[PDB]
Amino acid sequence: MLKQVEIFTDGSCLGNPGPGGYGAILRYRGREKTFSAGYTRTTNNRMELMAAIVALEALKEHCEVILSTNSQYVRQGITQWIHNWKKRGWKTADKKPVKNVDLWQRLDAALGQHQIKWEWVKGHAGHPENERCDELARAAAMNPTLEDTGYQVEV
Repeated sequence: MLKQVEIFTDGSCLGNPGPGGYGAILRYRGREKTFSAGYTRTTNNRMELMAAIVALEALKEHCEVILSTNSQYVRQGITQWIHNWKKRGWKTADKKPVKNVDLWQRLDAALGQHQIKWEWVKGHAGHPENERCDELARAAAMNPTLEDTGYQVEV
């Protein structure tokens, strides 16, 4: 029937750095594909971001997307930072790499292909799928397998 691809994300982690994971639910066409993996050393935000990438980077065709997340970080980066950063060569005021550059760029690469619509879940009063993610992500952290090579202590 074609339609609007529905994407759901969430990321979770024990500590910081600590082991963690992410949960993604994508409804491309009529199909539900779930993504989830856990990392050894990583952070909470890295995970939150990582979630929306893997999901977005799974679409080899320009779709009309809708992305629901409770990720304070993704929300802020996307509604207030991401622009201001490029227009400045992705670096802070002290000419240092913005934190999470691997990730924010890797994401923007994806972002700028499709026509995503942002759905920000507040008081948690955001969906039953938004929670499969919480669980999806919370377990993946319970037995991490991947490497969060990209994670840099300080910078």
